[PDB]
Amino acid sequence: QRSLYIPYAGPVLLEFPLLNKGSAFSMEERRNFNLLGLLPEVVETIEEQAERAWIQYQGFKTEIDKHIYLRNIQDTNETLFYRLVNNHLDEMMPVIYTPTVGAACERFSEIYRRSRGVFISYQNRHNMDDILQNVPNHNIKVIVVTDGERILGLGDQGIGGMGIPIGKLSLYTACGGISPAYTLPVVLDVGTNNQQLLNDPLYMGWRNPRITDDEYYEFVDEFIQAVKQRWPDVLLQFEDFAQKNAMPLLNRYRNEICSFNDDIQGTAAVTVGTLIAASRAAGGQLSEKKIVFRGAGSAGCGIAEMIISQTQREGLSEEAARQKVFMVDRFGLLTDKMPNLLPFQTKLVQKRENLSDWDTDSDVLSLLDVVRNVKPDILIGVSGCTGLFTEEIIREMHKHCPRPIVMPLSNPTSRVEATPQDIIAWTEGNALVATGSPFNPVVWKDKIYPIAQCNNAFIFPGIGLGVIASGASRITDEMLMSASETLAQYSPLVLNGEGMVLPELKDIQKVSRAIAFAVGKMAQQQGVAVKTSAEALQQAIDDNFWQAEYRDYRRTS
Repeated sequence: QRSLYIPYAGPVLLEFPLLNKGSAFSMEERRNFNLLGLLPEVVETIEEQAERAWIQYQGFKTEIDKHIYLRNIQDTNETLFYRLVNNHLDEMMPVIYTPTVGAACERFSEIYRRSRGVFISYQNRHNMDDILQNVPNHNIKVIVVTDGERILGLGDQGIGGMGIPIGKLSLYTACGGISPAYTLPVVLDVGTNNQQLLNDPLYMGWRNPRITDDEYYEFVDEFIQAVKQRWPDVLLQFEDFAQKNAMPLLNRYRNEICSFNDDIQGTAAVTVGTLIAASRAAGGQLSEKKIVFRGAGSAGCGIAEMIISQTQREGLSEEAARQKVFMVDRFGLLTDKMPNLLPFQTKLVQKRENLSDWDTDSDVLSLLDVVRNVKPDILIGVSGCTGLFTEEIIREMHKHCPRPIVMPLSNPTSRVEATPQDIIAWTEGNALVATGSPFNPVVWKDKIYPIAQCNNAFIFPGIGLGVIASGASRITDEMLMSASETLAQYSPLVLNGEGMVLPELKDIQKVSRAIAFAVGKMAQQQGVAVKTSAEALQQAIDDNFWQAEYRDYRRTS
């Protein structure tokens, strides 16, 4: 790798976190960049720096303190921060990101030390070009943007949303190899309806309720246009917007700028990937299985739609695929004759003629009565109501299905329709379990059963690395499906015949690189990236994969 040419020197250099090498600056670099005497004499390696940093990390006693310490290192030496993270991925990922980052966002205005990222408030709405011009990076390739309205089970956190993009981009870098020189976290501050923040004397954001719908969509459009002018090929990822906004924005912009929404699209993809692999481990394939959803909101229907696309890819007709899926809201079941259904749920309603077979009747047909009459292979929970997967509901399902697949996906752990410990009991260790939130490996009869988590970090970093390596101009449904299918190929339970359904975090870089290949190939096949040989695309993936090592520096004027 060639030298990097850099204008900064002296204490400015030591204080520029992307470029600072601290004690690893060589003797020659210390001479050329006017650093002699500003540092202790010792020249150390990054691995020696990361080892001191790990010793420091271990002296902190709470999660939030570990989080602050990691952000402090990130703000001192970015390469060192990534080296340390790579050495302790399992321990730190939950400190960098969910669930600890949520606490950080709640308390943003109290724990604030310094600024990272770009803040675009309503008052700045006519100067977004000037703001983007203030970013010093020569090139930006991935932006994560939030308005902070819906943070992971905490609601509206106003400008404190910033911690989400920052954490998310650290995962792009650590998991997908996107260089931290090419990422940019952005918060849109259009107000907050959290009255406790509006009333917090320490609040650092715009002290105003959220702007109106018309005001909002004009403001976001100025933002999208400003981002396009400066970085036309950027990948823009939307994160933690309100449900009323998340889908419309995705539809409006997914063909105008290369973009996706991880909460909608990434969550569907990792879940479908898990379902593919689970079904193969239970014997057979997802197209064979019958499926009931508890939770028929926008999120449940979006995941259902992707399962249906996938089972079509496995051999079924659309009619057949949709017939194998049953969606349950508060009331018993979505069917024909149900009044006042919004367009997306209509697509999934059951027709009563197919239900002439059923033993019960009613306007309202309970979940226990749906489970009874379908006899599913897969039960999925997305509603968020606790205990709904009652012992009777589980046994009735195990009463016909030998190797049940059950997935309480509801977040956080408090809102799960059943715990892993419960359902593994109620199925005598026959069930396959994957969760939305992390659980510890379950103990049962001296036997240990690890519980896989449908973590989005299995999907988005590969997506980003694929986009950038192929130069893809948009992110198609088919590119997302290729990510799900590729992820399933790395299932340890299927590969070795034993383990979790999803792969271990030790392998997340390997998975991301494979996903990137598939996503890139799909893009080229669909005509949203230039065609190249498979060997060339692989080489691009390798050339774009940043690892935590220092570059050599040369000084310019």
